[PDB]
Amino acid sequence: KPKLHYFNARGRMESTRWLLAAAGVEFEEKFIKSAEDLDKLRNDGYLMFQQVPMVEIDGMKLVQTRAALNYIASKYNLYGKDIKERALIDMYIEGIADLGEMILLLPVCPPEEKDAKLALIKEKIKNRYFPAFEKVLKSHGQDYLVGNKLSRADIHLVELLYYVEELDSSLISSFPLLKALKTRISNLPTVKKFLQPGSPRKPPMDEKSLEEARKIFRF
Amino acid sequence: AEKPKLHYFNARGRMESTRWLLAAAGVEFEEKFIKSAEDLDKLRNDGYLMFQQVPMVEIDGMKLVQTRAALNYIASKYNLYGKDIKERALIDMYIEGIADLGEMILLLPVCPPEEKDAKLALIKEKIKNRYFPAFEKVLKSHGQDYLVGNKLSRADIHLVELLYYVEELDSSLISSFPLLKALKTRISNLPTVKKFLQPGSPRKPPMDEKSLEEARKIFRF
Ligand SMILES: CCCCCCSC[C@H](NC(=O)CC[C@H]([NH3+])C(=O)O)C(=O)NCC(=O)O
Ligand SMILES: CCCCCCSC[C@H](NC(=O)CC[C@H]([NH3+])C(=O)O)C(=O)NCC(=O)O
Repeated sequence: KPKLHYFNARGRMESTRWLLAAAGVEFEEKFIKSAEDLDKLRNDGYLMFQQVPMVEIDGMKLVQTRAALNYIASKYNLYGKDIKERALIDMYIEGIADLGEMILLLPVCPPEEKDAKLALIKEKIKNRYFPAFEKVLKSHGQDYLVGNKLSRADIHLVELLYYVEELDSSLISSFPLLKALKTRISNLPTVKKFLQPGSPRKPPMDEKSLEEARKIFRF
Repeated sequence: AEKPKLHYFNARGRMESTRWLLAAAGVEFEEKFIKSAEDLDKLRNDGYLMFQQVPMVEIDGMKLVQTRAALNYIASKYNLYGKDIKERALIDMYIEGIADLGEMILLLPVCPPEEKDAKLALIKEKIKNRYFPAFEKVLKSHGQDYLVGNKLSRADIHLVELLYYVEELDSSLISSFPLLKALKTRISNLPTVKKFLQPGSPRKPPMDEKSLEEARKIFRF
């Protein structure tokens, strides 16, 4: 089983949980609880840049979110059929990571900047990101973003649509193709299982979880 | 068919690593320099930019926005992305650390002036204690001239571009890392990289206040 090293929170590990579960791959997590837990990994030389996420997979200790995502994606045939398809995939999911990063760090945003940061995020969802991905689906009329077959791009976009719904459920309302994609992807047997109660899917970060973050990661 | 065409302002910014990679692969490219917010809006109105931003690289009939999307395509196309998926994973792990450090150094100029000195000091601490030792450890683990697969890869190129920027920041930082210095020298001596480092190539200067002001105006920040 791949083994995911992170704390018990979404943070930078959640896109990897979604991808493994989507690919039908059982994984184990080793939850970090304290700074001491983190220091153990560093001391044991598990972490190339002293940071998590780290995924143990196939005798590698893969730190850096994208390094394990790319490797999981190629291994399980979710990175398209050739390097041109991979280029479209990487362009789509990097815009996804961009929006994703804004939402991810919103909890950590200095309190006097939170209002403006939220407003910006909602503005970009509506005017920049959602229109870009609706354009894609409209262009080809197909069920999947790339190559008319399931890829990473679909899973990462659907994960983002959940986080967008938690922010403001109206934001997707003018984007019918994005809504239909969320439904279709959420009904694929693996994703459906991941979305059910009691899965390893993680909740939004609350105040307690955030305080655990500051103690583990020393910030 | 056609040369790749790089769409960016006339500065390092987020395009310089791609400039580095293409010239290392021995690939001739054209640049189209955005000079104004009006230039950028024409790209947008024209439909050239998926998320209304640059870098954009026109290659092999695609208009690739997102730095990593064109870099990954270029690395794979010219056999600078390892020989298999496990090599690509060591490569990606390495270059993402490079990218995290590169980002810190890139955005340095846009820091509030009362934050600048502590940020500079954090950056230099991370170089000495986090990043340089990690890459020195890699070279020493195998003793080979390249980071991955004993064959030139994009990881050597991105790392050595990054060595050049740390040298501009503080030339002593690298001084306790002999294998990194050796790498810089060997990679700089590859025919293609040597030509790129010579006067008059596409290689871009450090960004001055004048260029940052052009950035503020063009990208509206
Ligand atoms: C809601 C915020 C989520 C929790 C904190 C951020 S993730 C933990 C942090 N890890 C990273 O920043 C890794 C970044 C790296 N670019 C990646 O994508 O893996 C860390 O180990 N920090 C310890 C350190 O840098 O020393
Ligand atoms: C210290 C100053 C450094 C200047 C760097 C700005 S790069 C220009 C900026 N582009 C991006 O942020 C693209 C980010 C994307 N993640 C990528 O890697 O390509 C842009 O088009 N912005 C316009 C927009 O987002 O509307």
